[PDB]
Amino acid sequence: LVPRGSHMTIDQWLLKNAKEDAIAELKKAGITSDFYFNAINKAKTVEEVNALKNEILKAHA
Repeated sequence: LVPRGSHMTIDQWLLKNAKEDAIAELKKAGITSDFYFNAINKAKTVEEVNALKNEILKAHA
């Protein structure tokens, strides 16, 4: 888990953890694109992170 700073709501913390987990999954699949990682980092909901991640994996499969 990304640990949670005092600066950070639970909601923000869960979103940051989803982003990190998605990027880790992309890396496991051989994606090395910062452009794609940045898109995940700009996402505003966990579902957007999931959808970005899933589409990249599908495109790369």
